[PDB]
Amino acid sequence: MNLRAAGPGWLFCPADRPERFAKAAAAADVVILDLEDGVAEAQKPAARNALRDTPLDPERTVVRINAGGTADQARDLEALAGTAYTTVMLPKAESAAQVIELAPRDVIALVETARGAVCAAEIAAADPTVGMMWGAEDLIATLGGSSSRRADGAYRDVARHVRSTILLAASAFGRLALDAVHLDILDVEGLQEEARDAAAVGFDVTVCIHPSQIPVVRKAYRP
Amino acid sequence: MNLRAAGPGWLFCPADRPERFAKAAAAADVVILDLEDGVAEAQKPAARNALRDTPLDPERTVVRINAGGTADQARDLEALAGTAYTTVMLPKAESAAQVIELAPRDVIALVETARGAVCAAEIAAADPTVGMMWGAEDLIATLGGSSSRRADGAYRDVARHVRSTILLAASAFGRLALDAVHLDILDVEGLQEEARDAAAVGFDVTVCIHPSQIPVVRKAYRP
Amino acid sequence: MNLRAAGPGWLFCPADRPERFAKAAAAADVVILDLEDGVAEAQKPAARNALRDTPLDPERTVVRINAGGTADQARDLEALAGTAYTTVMLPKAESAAQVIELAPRDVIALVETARGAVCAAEIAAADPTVGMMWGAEDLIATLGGSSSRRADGAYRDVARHVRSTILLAASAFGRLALDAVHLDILDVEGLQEEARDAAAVGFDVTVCIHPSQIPVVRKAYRP
Ligand SMILES: O=C([O-])CC(=O)C(=O)O
Ligand SMILES: O=C([O-])CC(=O)C(=O)O
Ligand SMILES: O=C([O-])CC(=O)C(=O)O
Ligand SMILES: [Mg+2]
Ligand SMILES: [Mg+2]
Ligand SMILES: [Mg+2]
Repeated sequence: MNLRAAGPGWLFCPADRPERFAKAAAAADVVILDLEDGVAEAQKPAARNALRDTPLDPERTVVRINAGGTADQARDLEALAGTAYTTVMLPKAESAAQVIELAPRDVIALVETARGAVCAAEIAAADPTVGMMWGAEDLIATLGGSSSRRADGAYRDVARHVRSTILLAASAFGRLALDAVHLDILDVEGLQEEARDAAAVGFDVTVCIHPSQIPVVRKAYRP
Repeated sequence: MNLRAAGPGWLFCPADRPERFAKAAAAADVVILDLEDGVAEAQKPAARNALRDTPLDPERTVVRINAGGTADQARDLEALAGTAYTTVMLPKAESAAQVIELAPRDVIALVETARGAVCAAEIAAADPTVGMMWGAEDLIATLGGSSSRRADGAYRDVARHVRSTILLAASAFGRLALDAVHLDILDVEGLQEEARDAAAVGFDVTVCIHPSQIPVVRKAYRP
Repeated sequence: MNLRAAGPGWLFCPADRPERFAKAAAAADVVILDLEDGVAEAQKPAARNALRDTPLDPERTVVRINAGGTADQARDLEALAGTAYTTVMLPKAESAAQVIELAPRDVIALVETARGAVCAAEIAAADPTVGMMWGAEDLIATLGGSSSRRADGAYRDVARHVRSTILLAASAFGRLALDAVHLDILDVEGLQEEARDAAAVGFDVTVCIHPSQIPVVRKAYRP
């Protein structure tokens, strides 16, 4: 695997919508096929079938599976066996052990809980790890909070603290660093500012949830 | 103990002023009877006697004892034996061991030194721990600094870093998270902003030093 | 050694320019003779000779050597043997072991990489350590970034996170804390603000790269 060779534009795409796969792969540098919150709890088995019969370039495609310890992740690995994918994205990554149990595939840990932020280095250190990502939304939620950004749009302090935390963790161990998804899709000004900053700080990628986000991300990382 | 069931409004009240106990308990969700810097070094033995003959609901009352390794903390535990209190707040909490030696009572660790911030997770992990709190004032002081806030009123960076640090530590281990006391009592605008933010970020409590602070705190955590 | 007794004004001075040594020592509280990036890769052997025949007060002088594991650091220690200097500054300090191998001399660790920030406490804990310093420029560079400050001049978040990280690390272990060099020499307003803040937060020193920077630093730490 050499996802570092790919551009900075990564895009999420629900695994239950195989019709969009082709467009997504063509629009992004890397496509993250989602089996998690991007697919209804009743559409998962469908998304798993589509993940099989509708193949995508394993060179530029990662599969986001479900959280460690769940039944859905178990079903995800079973469905992943019938594909040529080697890299998985683990949500709510909270320990090296959750990463290790995914060996021998490559794992991008998505830190989005307090325990994960606290064990960020341990997670980035694990052998299977090839990338570190963070998410503000589940972070604030699992914290018992209700807002990741303040009035002025800027992320709250805890989220900023974590962003810097996973950047250092990922870097300290030669892992790829992925910046958080800009949830307000129509807010391209905001995305541009975060992406520019992410480029300037060392992040290698900024994940997008909408194809319209890719060109702004690719431009912010231009130079 | 179930202090989580109590409201977000916690209030400090010097143990040498038993006359105010009743008013305090009635005004706050939880009352922190203080045996530390809230009582003159010569009024401590008095505060200890008042802690005995003037009982308060052990369900909504915690006792802040003195720092680990001191003679005063020793005298505090002895005086605490003659009461129905189970939860203590430990100032200058700098290690799991300082928490552990307070077993079998429940402990809320108050991180307010560099060593404590550095060992925040170790402290939150300890078995006796049921809550994590932070304080900017002793933090800057023990750091050799002289100001916790900058011109614009906002906390300096080191303090903000620590605030986020104890929030993640406390949360990662299912502990209660208490935000720092707003020292400028008449500045309700400032308190409102910090409390709102604390509510939004996951803090479960914002400690107050004055009864007039409680209603603003309770409102900020409204929704 | 008692560098804490010295003023807050520390100044870098290339070891290949022995003519300036005298002026530098007279202008600063402590002089950091540089054998690293402050001297051309071809002028190093010259700087090493000048470090020998042109002595400076070992009480107020530290020598910045080259990174652990390099040939240049090896040549630096050999040249350092013929001098009365006891304290060295280690760039790209990334572990306790890199510090330990410099025993028995005193070491000021300069954290300026992700691994170093991640192991900040381990480094500050090492026996040889007497000081902790940080640098934004190599930090962003080694991170794969390209800018340590944002449009408004303020340091980017990752750099601010690290600054606070080495302050707590150094303090938690009774080490001296040195704030980052203000690269824009003619920007005295900016330096004044950072130095004032550093004074207020607990930093004991603010390193300068130009003699004109010392008086502003000394004034910011006045009170
Ligand atoms: O589902 C999404 O689109 C994004 C998501 O879960 C996350 O960032 O954690
Ligand atoms: O004494 C007080 O009122 C508050 C205090 O010590 C602290 O926050 O650490
Ligand atoms: O060379 C200089 O002048 C400053 C430097 O390397 C650093 O701060 O790391
Ligand atoms: Mg998520
Ligand atoms: Mg205190
Ligand atoms: Mg450098």
